Amino acid sequence: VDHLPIYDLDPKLEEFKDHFNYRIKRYLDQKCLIEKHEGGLEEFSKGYLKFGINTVDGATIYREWAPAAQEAQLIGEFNNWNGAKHKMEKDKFGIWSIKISHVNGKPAIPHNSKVKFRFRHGGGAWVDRIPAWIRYATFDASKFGAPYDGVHWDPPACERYVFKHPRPPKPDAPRIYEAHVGMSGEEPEVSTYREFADNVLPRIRANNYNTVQLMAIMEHSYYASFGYHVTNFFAVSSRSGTPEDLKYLVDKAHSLGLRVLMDVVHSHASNNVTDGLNGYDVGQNTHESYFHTGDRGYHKLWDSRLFNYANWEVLRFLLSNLRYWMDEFMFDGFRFDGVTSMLYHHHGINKGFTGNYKEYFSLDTDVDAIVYMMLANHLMHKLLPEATIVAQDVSGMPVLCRPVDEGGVGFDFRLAMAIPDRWIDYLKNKEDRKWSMSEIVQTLTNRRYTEKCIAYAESHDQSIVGDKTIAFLLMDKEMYTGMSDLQPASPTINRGIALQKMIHFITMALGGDGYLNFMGNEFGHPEWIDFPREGNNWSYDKCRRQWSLVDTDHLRYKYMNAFDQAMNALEEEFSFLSSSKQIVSDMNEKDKVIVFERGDLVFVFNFHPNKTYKGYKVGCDLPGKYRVALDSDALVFGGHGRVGHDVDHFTSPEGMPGVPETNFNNRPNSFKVLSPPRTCVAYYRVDEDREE
Ligand SMILES: OC[C@H]1O[C@H](O[C@H]2[C@H](O)[C@@H](O)[C@@H](O[C@H]3[C@H](O)[C@@H](O)[C@@H](O[C@H]4[C@H](O)[C@@H](O)[C@@H](O[C@H]5[C@H](O)[C@@H](O)[C@@H](O)O[C@@H]5CO)O[C@@H]4CO)O[C@@H]3CO)O[C@@H]2CO)[C@H](O)[C@@H](O)[C@@H]1O
Ligand SMILES: OC[C@H]1O[C@@H](O)[C@H](O)[C@@H](O)[C@@H]1O
Ligand SMILES: OC[C@H]1O[C@@H](O)[C@H](O)[C@@H](O)[C@@H]1O
Repeated sequence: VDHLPIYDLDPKLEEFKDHFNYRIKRYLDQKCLIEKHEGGLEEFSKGYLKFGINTVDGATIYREWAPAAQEAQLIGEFNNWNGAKHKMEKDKFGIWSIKISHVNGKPAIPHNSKVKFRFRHGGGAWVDRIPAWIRYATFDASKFGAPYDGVHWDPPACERYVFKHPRPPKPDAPRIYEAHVGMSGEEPEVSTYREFADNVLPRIRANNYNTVQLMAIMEHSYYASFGYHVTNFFAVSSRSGTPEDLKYLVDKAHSLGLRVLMDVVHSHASNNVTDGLNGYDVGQNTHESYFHTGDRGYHKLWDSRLFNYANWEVLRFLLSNLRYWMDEFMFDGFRFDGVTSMLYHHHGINKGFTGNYKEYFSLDTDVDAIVYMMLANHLMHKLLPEATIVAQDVSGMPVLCRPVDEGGVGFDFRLAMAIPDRWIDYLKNKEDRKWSMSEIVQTLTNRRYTEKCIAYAESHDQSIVGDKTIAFLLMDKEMYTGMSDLQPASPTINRGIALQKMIHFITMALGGDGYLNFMGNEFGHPEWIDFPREGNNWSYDKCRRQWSLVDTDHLRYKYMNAFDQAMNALEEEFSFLSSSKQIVSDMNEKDKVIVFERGDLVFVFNFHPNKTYKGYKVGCDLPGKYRVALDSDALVFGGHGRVGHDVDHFTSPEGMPGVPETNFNNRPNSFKVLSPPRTCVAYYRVDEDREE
């Protein structure tokens, strides 16, 4: 009776038909109910025009869901923090409301003034909270541990940002520049949305990225959380600027041809009771709360309150949050962070995913959370058909990244989160000689090909666990004095620069259907990321980006950046990230050489410390004439210039089409190359005919 298009793609799935039937029934029932009673998902997600503070027909309306409160008032600067004349009334659903008429022809609550939701739980003292739907919240940055104020953000026309540029088209493959605004300046301080837009966005575009993953936008009280512990879900993080400054940022990005994705954190809320959503739990039943209660509401998770995703008002909140970011700020999509935590009641904490599908589909699978994400993905692709929604999920759950209507969760891409640990282990523990070519290839190629992933050698992940950059692992403190272009570099610096290029490149080429690079790592930025904390004396010295290093001409950082720039350009030209054509023809363990085919390019990697292989035979698909497409040993990338960019490499027949016995490394043709130690070279077939 029931068959799902996902079963066609992966046979092992139908073994869990009972689990999927329930999941789909739950999703369809909830959608059906939203459609009948709320006008469908698109209309249901317009919640921010109804909750929080909105201006209508010459009046101001403020709504706040708080079923547990018995009395409620709006307090603020506008009424001198006395709500005796701004008492709200409760409807049958525990939604509090008030209509405040304009005073002197102008809105009763001035733009940029402070407000709080005032309520009492049971005959005692008033409790004052920042509205759940507030759009801006500020704090005195001079004071340590300073509480936030809810700010009514409703600029006059002359101070409302006006979008001047359209959204770029969906790229064939995302080349993502992962970024954090506060730490994006060279100065030891919290940097701004405007500085980022004006000084960093052009760097991103000059490097041929097509997407920015913008982290730490949703308001968070704890700077060192990297945005992961959200307090005010509708508020643009105020330490870096206003909501209008962020609108300027997204628009500037679009003008450079860059798509912008935002980090969406719906896996939890901060447990910060004085500033955030968690202040709305006063001990009621979960049905009248954002969150589960008892163990279910936290599971011993640090700084975390867990959503009851089955709650109607919780769905309205989160789904509207998504529309808010897309509509108001022109984002081109999102990354849902903490998806591993949402998918399972054990949040995958000490798991442990060997590949037994029972680990994915059992009573531990969170249906409430999955239904939410399906509704979210259906919504988002309807609001913006060209949207890209990335899941951050370490578990690698099947059909996470298949269309909702096929029976999947609806995400476009997963992150290949296992990749960096390979390079990290190798760089810490295994001598160059002991590096396995097959083990590298396995890490990169072991993925699901029915779904798309974004590959990266390193990101903000490794930073939050306190790991060192690939560059510093390679070169350490030598980088501070050994990066001069004026004098020849030491063997170990030469070594690091080459491997940095090779690691990034093979990860891009073999790693997946998209690429990601964290701010600074494109040019092998030294040191590491460390937020101001008591243990570093509140120093910003490692909470910044040293742009000077890549900008100064007498240093060698430029060479890694130029290579990163060219690596991305190569992908723009040849489109190999969007190609299913992937063939690893040679994994030479003795010589330390990897050879593979991705798209129309032939890649040769020599990880050997010293040996130059001359006349190295490499398999290829089409016969003809081959030239250097991209070569890491080029002088422009700080190489030795040993490989010739103009030299022809003609092909030899090797058996016949489709007969694996006669073929060379399973390939129907072959050609020869020069391969110096620690180089990576891609090759393309010169088009003949063409001209002439
Ligand atoms: O069908 C007749 C009905 O139609 C209209 O109601 C519809 C609403 O307009 C529509 O929004 C939707 O209702 C949602 C509701 O918006 C949402 O808030 C949620 O309601 C929850 C509350 O969130 C929750 O706090 C709790 O509320 C009460 C509880 O009912 C009561 O038992 C007691 O304990 O106090 C609590 C707090 O004060 O539970 C409710 C109900 O689960 O979910 C609703 C959907 O179930 O759909 C409505 C139906 O179409 C009209 O507005 C209404 O006047 C008509 O009677
Ligand atoms: O919540 C209860 C449901 O959980 C799902 O994970 C299971 O697949 C169903 O069999 C079960 O009825
Ligand atoms: O509890 C809310 C508090 O907000 C603060 O900004 C004010 O100093 C107090 O007047 C008020 O009591």
